Amino acid sequence: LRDVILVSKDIPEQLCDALFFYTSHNPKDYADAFAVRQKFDRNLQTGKQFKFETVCGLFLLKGVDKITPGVPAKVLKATSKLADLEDIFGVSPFARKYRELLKTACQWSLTVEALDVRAQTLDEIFDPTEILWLQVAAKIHVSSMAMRRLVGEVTAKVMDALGSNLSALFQIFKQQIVRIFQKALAIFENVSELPQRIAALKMAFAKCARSITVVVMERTLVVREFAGTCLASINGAVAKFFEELPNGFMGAKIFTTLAFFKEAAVRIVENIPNAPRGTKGFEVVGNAKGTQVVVRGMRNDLTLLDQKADIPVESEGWSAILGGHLCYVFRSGDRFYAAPLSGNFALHDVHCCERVVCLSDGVTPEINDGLILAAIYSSFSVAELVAAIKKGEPFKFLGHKFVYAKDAAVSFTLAKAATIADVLRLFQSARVKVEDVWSSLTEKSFEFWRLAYGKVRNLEEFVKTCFCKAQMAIVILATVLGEGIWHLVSQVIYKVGGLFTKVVDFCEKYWKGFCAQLKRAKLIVTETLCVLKGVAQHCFQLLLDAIQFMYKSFRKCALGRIHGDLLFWKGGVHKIIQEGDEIW
Amino acid sequence: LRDVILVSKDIPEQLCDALFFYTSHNPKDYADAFAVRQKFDRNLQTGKQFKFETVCGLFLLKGVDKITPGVPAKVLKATSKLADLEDIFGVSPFARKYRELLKTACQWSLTVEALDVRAQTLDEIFDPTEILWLQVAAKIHVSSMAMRRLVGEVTAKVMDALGSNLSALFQIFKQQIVRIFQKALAIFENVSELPQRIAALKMAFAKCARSITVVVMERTLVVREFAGTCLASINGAVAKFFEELPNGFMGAKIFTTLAFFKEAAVRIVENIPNAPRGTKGFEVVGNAKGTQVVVRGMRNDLTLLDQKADIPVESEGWSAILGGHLCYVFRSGDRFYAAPLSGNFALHDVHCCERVVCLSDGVTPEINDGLILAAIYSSFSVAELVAAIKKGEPFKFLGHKFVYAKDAAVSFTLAKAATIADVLRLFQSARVKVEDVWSSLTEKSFEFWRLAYGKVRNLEEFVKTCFCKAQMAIVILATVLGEGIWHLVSQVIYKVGGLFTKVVDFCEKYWKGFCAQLKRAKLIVTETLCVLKGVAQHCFQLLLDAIQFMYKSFRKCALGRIHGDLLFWKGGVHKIIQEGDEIW
Repeated sequence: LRDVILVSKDIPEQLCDALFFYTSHNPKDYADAFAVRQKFDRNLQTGKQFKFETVCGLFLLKGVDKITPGVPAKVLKATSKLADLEDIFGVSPFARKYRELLKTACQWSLTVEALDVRAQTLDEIFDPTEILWLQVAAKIHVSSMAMRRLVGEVTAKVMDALGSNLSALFQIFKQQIVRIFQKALAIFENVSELPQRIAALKMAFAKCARSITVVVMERTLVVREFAGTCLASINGAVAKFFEELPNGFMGAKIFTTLAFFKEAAVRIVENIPNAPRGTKGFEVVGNAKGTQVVVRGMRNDLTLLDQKADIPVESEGWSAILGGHLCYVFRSGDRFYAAPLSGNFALHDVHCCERVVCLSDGVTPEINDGLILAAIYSSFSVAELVAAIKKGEPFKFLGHKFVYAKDAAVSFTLAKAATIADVLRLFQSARVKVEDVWSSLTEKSFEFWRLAYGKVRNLEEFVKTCFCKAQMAIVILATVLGEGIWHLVSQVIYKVGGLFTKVVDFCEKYWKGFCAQLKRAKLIVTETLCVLKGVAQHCFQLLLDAIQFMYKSFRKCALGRIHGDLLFWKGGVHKIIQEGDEIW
Repeated sequence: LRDVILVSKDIPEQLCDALFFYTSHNPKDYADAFAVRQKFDRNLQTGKQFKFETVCGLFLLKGVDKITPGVPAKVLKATSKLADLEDIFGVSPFARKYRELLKTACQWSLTVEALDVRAQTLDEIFDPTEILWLQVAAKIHVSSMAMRRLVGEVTAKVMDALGSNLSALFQIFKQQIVRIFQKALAIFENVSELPQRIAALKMAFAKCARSITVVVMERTLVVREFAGTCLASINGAVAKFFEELPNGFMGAKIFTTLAFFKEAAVRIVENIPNAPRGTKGFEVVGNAKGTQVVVRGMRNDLTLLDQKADIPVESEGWSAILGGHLCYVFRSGDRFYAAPLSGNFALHDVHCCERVVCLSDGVTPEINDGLILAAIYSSFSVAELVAAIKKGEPFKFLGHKFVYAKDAAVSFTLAKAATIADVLRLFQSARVKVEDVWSSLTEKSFEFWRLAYGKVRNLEEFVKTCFCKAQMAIVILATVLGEGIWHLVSQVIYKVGGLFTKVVDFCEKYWKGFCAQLKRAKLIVTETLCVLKGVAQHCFQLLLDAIQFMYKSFRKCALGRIHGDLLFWKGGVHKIIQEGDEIW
């Protein structure tokens, strides 16, 4: 039924507006008004005819660039006027108020004052829906004049989104906003680019049409809705003001009573409860990224370093007073780290921490061997650690700083009553075990030291406690017998009563050159004689005894007894192979 | 052509364990260990072939009910033991430790004490990997034993997840954890249901493998990971402790210093700073649901109401002291709401607010009409609105209470000096406009009052102001003349100097009866007299003149003169339509 009205691609901006202003669409905001109008714009320019719903009823429109004589229907083309269109459709109370505004376009477009006067009084003769339609119009003359109403509207939204905290920043924001909207809307300068700036400004207005949000990114306030648009230079200018601000605690920017971390603004609160008089805390304002955390208690064993660290903030941790500030501190990968705290909210500016331990009685034999144990577990160089212990200066090791002087206001001390286990407790972790591995001889005790010895192939030279010397002595004698001989002695050494006590007591006074001697030991075991041939001083009689009593079995015997392939004779235990020319 | 070992679908648990215990997979936690074992388990009941990586390197296993007699394959029948299992794969340093533990099942499984005693010392003999495999083992006797060390582990995690702040709640928690784990792991009571209790418990300890997380749901502490498992009764027990705590500000649950809202716990901080002495505020702790908000400033014009509302917290708003607490208030759908505030964080326990206005000189004529206008704008029934004013008692309109007395609690009064526009300022919203529509005659004035009159058909009766009275008399005349003949008079009324002031002044002294008489008016126009018959006195001569001046065009005074489609004869103005048995 309904008949298509033809319209020429190439109708002028004012005609297109006039045409469009017949629409009965009601816009909620700039963005949908903008969106609808460019849908309509696109429909005319693409071929097949669509529906227009107008205040005079539905119609149909066909974009027609190929205008040949052809048939005679309802047509439109650049030289048409409001009267032409009235013939097709009828009255539009809008379109008529429109090109009266068009007619008066030589009174109000005359100067900046005239233009603002028209903008501000546009509601006297227009209503909210039409003002948005004008603000989105194709005639630049008209669309750059009403868009002027929007500058203050956006300023108001930005002030609102900022908060009364932040109000001393209102003027810095309003100047930049005015400066950038002036350049964008300039009628009397940069005139060749006016159509570009107005097109760009429509998109910006679309992005800022329903809510404004202010956030902190890289220690500056950012208006999110401006980013990625021609308004972005507003952010840029504000960033320049923030970049010039002084630095402060944990790398924030400081402005009056506020501080700006990477992703959050905080208020600096003075004289906070439950702390030393003088202590400051933080109170996050506005929109702020970070982590809600659980606090397990206060600790004062940590010292805050200047280094920043890119570590995710753990959701569990402790509070601490660091540099006069209530802070969050936590543990991650065997290190201690600190972060700014606001109640239960941790910010992601993370700094390094260390734990300072005073060695009041120097590096004690117990301390020496537990540090070495901590190094072995953690794959830290034992030689490196030992070098640092010899200088007797301060040193850093696995998250701790060791110092000898009484204090630099720091308080965790080791002393002469330090257990090996006391020192291990400092570093106790997934890898660093506190379990006593030294004070008794057992097979897991043997197992630890045998593997350690694999890793640190001269660990005999660096173990200073008697217990650990005793264990390494046993390991060395297990590695000089070889496999097989050991396999057998294994089945007994852990059940020789008071053997370890034997080995400990001799390591206290005859340790020097001891291990060097063991390296030349060859076992030899006969009915009467059980000897470690080549070692004239040593502590394993008890073990040599139990060895030959266990040698009182399997008497198959040509030149002596025989476990399956080790025919122990008065030459020592031997199974051919080896050497180089058939030796005895 | 390689080991494709067979296994019988029924193989009792001890060997099923023993076989699987050849596994080479290192689990990172209980959830992994439980996963891998159950993967394996379901893989045999299939009857499909699959790879089983072990300490003895790669193998492949399948099985299916009653195995037939004779095949060249190694086969583990329903009654096969570890010996025949070492024919096949060989040596597992752990599977033997297992049968070692199984032998001793008579000594360590005798009492509660001996059971606990074997469970704390399983790491003497098994390693962390084997301990978890044991904790996931199929033989109940063993997994049930080994799971006992997990209770204390789960418990420490809960005390961590809780935090020092609620440490006075540790014992409640610990006690329900003990009570619920004892019943789950019980060996000597409820024996028939031990296989199920144990299976259910595995799922539980898989859900708490990893992290524990506390939260607040419905004003009580919840362990997330317990919910949906056999441990859930711990949550239920704790909820029961919470439902019996006193209620307190904005519907919270009070406990010592803290208040538990629906989804957040907070510390109650006393004597906050920017405040009247005695003012309290909140500080959220732990995991807390809510909304970061922007505060535009402090307001003291709101009263807090005692009634909870389920509406989204607006992200922009104000701060306010209600009930001696620092709170958040915000405007939504033309009403005011409050919410608990913690710094910048608003909780979702929204309460209703109102604004209390003292009508210090009663309902004045401007106040009467300003209220009526807001009503129309809001689609609030005028008749209902007008019944309340007549009662002269307090009443609730559009988020506002109106009272008449004077030092009642809060303070935003009206008085005889108040304009219509002062009253609209109170209700000012998207619908409620502060435009001056009454004080003079324009088309926009007329349009409003004509539409208003459409909706309120007797709005002539309720207006109290000379201005609004004058505005409605013109509406009445307009509607009694009709839409043509008014279509003509519309062209000059707005251009008759001084008319509205004459309508206002007349409505000031002769308003009684005037609209009723105006409603029976009939217009008459000839060169001699322009009149409205049946309205003796009236304020419209200066428009009767203007009508007669306009009566000067278009003449074929056939009966009498004509304009598009109408008459004006010596008897009235007419197009001849709706009436009975024709018309004179």
